[PDB]
Amino acid sequence: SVDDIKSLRLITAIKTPYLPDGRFDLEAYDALVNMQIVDGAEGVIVGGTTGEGQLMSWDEHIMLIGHTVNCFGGSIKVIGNTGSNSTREAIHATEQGFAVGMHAALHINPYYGKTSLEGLVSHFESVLPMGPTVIYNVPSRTGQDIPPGVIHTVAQSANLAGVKECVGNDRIKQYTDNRIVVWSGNDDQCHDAKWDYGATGVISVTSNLIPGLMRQLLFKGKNPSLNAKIMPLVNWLFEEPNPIGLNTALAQLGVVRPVFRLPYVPLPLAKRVEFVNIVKEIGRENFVGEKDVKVLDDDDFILVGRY
Amino acid sequence: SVDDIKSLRLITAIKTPYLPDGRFDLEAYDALVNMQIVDGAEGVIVGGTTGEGQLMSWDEHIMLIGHTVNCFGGSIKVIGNTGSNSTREAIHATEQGFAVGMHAALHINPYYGKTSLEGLVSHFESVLPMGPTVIYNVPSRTGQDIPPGVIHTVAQSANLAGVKECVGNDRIKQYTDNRIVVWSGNDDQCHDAKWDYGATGVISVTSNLIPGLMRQLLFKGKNPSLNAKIMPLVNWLFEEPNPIGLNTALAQLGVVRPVFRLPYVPLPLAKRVEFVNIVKEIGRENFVGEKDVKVLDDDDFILVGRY
Amino acid sequence: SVDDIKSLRLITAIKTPYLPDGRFDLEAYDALVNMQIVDGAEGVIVGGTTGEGQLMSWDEHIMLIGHTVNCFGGSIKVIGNTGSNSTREAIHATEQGFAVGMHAALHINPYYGKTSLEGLVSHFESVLPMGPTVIYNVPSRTGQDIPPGVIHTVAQSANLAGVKECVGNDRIKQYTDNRIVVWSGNDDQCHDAKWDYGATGVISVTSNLIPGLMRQLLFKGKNPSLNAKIMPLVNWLFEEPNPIGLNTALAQLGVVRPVFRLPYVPLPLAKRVEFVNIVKEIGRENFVGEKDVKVLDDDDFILVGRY
Amino acid sequence: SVDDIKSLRLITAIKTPYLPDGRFDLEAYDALVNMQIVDGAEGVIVGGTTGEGQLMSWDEHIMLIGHTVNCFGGSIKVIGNTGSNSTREAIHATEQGFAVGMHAALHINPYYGKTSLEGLVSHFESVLPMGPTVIYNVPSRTGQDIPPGVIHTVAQSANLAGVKECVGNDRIKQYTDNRIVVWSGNDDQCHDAKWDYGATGVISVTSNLIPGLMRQLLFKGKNPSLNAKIMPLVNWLFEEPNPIGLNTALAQLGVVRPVFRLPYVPLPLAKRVEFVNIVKEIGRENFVGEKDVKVLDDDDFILVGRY
Ligand SMILES: [Br-]
Ligand SMILES: [Br-]
Ligand SMILES: [Br-]
Ligand SMILES: [Br-]
Ligand SMILES: [Br-]
Ligand SMILES: [Br-]
Ligand SMILES: [Br-]
Ligand SMILES: [Br-]
Ligand SMILES: [Cl-]
Ligand SMILES: [Cl-]
Ligand SMILES: [Cl-]
Ligand SMILES: [Cl-]
Ligand SMILES: [Cl-]
Repeated sequence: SVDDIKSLRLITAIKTPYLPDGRFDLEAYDALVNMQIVDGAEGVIVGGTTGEGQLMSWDEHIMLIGHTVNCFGGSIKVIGNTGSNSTREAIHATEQGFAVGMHAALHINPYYGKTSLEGLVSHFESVLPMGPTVIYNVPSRTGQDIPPGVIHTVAQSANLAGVKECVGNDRIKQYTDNRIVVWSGNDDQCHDAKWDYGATGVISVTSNLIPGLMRQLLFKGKNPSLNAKIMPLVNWLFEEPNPIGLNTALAQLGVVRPVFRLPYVPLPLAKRVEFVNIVKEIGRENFVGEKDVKVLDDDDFILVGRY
Repeated sequence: SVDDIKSLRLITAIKTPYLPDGRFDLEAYDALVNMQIVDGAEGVIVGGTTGEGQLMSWDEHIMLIGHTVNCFGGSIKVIGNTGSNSTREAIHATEQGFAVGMHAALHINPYYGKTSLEGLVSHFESVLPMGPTVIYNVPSRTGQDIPPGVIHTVAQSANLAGVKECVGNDRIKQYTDNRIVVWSGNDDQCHDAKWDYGATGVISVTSNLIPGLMRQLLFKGKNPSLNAKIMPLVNWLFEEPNPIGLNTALAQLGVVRPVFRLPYVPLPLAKRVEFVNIVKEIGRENFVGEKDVKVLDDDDFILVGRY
Repeated sequence: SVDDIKSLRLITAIKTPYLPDGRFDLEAYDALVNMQIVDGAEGVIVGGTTGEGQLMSWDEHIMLIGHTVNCFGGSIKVIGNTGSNSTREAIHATEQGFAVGMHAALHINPYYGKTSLEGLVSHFESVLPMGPTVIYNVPSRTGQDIPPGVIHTVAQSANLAGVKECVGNDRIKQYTDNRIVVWSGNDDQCHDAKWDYGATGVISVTSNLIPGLMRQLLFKGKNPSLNAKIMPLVNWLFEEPNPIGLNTALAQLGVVRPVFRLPYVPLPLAKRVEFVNIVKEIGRENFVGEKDVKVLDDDDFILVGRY
Repeated sequence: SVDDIKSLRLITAIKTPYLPDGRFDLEAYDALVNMQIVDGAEGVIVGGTTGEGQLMSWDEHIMLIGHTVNCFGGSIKVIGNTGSNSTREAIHATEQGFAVGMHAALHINPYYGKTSLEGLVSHFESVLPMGPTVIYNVPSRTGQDIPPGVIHTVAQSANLAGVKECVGNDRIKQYTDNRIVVWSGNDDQCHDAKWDYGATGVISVTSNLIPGLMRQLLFKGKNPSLNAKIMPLVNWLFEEPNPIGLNTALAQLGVVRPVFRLPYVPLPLAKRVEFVNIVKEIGRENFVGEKDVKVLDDDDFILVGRY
């Protein structure tokens, strides 16, 4: 149901952990989703940008979606990132994603191979009939800012749940004033988006590391001292493009193996020493996992190009 | 060999024509490549941005690369667009592309799922050893500008042929002053890139339509009036994201079927009328094909989502 | 659990129904699985020989498996047919199959590209660790009778549930006397198999049509007259290779569309007239669906090659 | 043309060699094909049963086809095994194969998921329009003997080059007496097929090892003692299902790496010792490669399940 999605506040763009040979680490993955559920995350994006969907083959991706529904579908909402810059792929991945039982679809606009505003309408209308859909706007990554007019055109579909919006709180307000549910895509803006700009919540990267704190941040009420306290973490996580920092942090925490699928590559030593201090400053207990945080040696990391 | 690639002036990023069901129209494609050859185009990019590589499955792409080499490899240089935002795909497509006898690879930086500068080097160094390589910078599309420092780092490989640069002529000059071969990726800039900024040539969209005229611009010396003559065609070609304009124009010229793979959608009626006038002004004899240019009506066009 | 699969008695090799363009018709499929549940079937093979697994791409197949698990997993055992003549495919299909929550895998011996008995052991040991496994012997189709020595060798794995045996009741006896669970894969034999030869049950084609009668046959005691009654149906079902008859019969009953993926093709008119009389003799009320059975015209059937 | 294929007398079903990680070893492959050309083989089957087409993903397969055409097409006829038990795959693989320039297609009848005789005609008629076709009958592997009637039905197409026939010389004679070109697919029968039953040639496994000797058997009249001389090699090659013996023999000769894709596993030590004697008796100079034949130890062999 659409309204079940519209009412979600904390959705995690869950990271996809790997085995040393590059394959998904499903044991680690399950542990990750369990810690999300425990600390009150209400949804997960499967193979989003943070989940490195762009580096998956489709059978892996659909497997991971079906897996998450199968294991956790009764505790958390499952949102498959089945979007693509290719309409054919979007169509195919969306209908199969829904068939294995995902609750909603995340659809970005075609990136790289940008299309016209007419083309966008055609693209979204190809997948909107399939079920609850969250449209995903991230111009910094795609090359194209989806204008409000396009969002209003396709909002005629009952199946539009809302927008994962990344251009900023000004855009969110443009939408939330006009009866369109929005989740902030930026962790450094999402407190204000929720409390001041009418966002329903966040689709979050940082909730991978501190789900409990991100829950407190969105559920209880305004709280700038909590927002300020997590900000040094948030900044560290985005000095290089996401999910490079997240990947690096989760491995320092022991919850995932220090394995990267290329083109991503871990943060250097100096940055890794820094994270240890950010953890110490915020308190290890707020971070996922139980293991003492490590700095890790350069030689600990495994980069995979062929898998 | 790298020097054979370094000397090419006119490279056409060839359009990929479709059958009504959405499969490749090899009959129309073959005729397109021959018309490139007749008018002195020196190389082709297979499945580039213009060629809609982004919408192809890999079997189809490798097929088209091998087809092009088999039928035309003796008369024209074949450069497979085997780049990707995924290193695994880039590695895999590039070695398979070379195995079927392509002459060079075009490699963009990872788009959408952007990586760090360190990751860029890792990405590029995974494929440079395989053969002659052209690195492709188009930050409008990718969201990441490849810094000259990165280009200079990877230029330690003897397999770097040069750069398809899209940021502008001033960037081109930064490279050409420093021993780096550059092809302009901007038709509205390529005349001046060649004569004022040290560029070796162009990797062209517009040459799909007027290959003879583009050749003249790079081969004969500064010609401000020929350059001014093509400008209205170029401006038309890029009013919407390439290859929408090109796809539309080739259908109007009757050299391809009016079949579009989504998310692309033809230019509207008014622009199509405009194109008939543009052809008139420049002269029909300068455009590919023999058939009278048509406006085409809306319902002539076939939009393919499932293929 | 392995013991759970071992205690299954009535398992249906469910047919895979299609839409006019050759894609899976999930609406029809869901209704077929429900009718199996209502008349007591305890498990289903998904994409078996009868389910035309041979004609699926793996994305489609894992989708179907995950769909069946998601919709029916709590009411019925889902056995994914993840075997292949390629160990790589078998490995990959099986692990993905279990990850989306299938209860067991069906594993044939490599067919067409036959391997040595040693190769057979290597192949089965590649997949047995992954979960509960039914080994499928059908030398009339594979070209290779799996010898009991091989079965006894691989039976060292705690994950071997049993054998889907197609050679005959005397083979079955060899196994059941020696503590190996067996399901007959021959409908014309399965009654004797279960009552006289120790078979735990059947993996059935005919239950697709008359699940209630197949249940009665296997559950309520030795019944020579009931067995004799179904035999005209069973014989008709296998005049041409299965599932040609079943596909035809289900269309005639109106429970699936008259759509065939090639290389399969429907039974001719005279045979379809014959099916109407078999239905009248057994009684329409014993067959899946509510609609009057039809002969159907030759022109009703759609044959799909490209999908 | 079709006639160009019909006059071919010695065709090799070339082995596909692998690198330690399971990928194609194009360097070894190129040496194998070169050796075939040197000793007068006039065509190759690419990815046949002997070439382990059944273990290949389609992209590496079309790659290998396109590679063989690009590198050797001027010197040898390239026949892609694009046949399948799935008509969709057969259609798809065949046209893509011809697109990259293969000279003919090898087409088997659907194995394992066997179809009706009407089904077979449908299946073959989907691919016969694409290019010169060789129909492949080997019921010991398919479970279905293609009857003469089906061949005569499909022979109405001018694109039927002929039949690769494995059932025996008597079958060959029913065809050759009725204007249909045949290649024997049995090395132990091919001498007599040619000289006594009107076969045009062989499509050979054994020519992978001793191409010159096979040439002599087929181009130089009856020679029962040359024929008897090769027979112990042929018997050794087929004691376990082909290509297990050939893969083993080629490793021993050092012209390929001792690498197997599962389910295939090498012949045991005793047979390897036996091969060394077979080589001594026939004479090393007749076999491919210059290196001294080795026994090889169990330890040397690499079995790949995941690639
Ligand atoms: Br590790
Ligand atoms: Br462009
Ligand atoms: Br058309
Ligand atoms: Br009962
Ligand atoms: Br229908
Ligand atoms: Br009735
Ligand atoms: Br080796
Ligand atoms: Br020797
Ligand atoms: Cl953004
Ligand atoms: Cl600049
Ligand atoms: Cl059997
Ligand atoms: Cl027996
Ligand atoms: Cl045979």
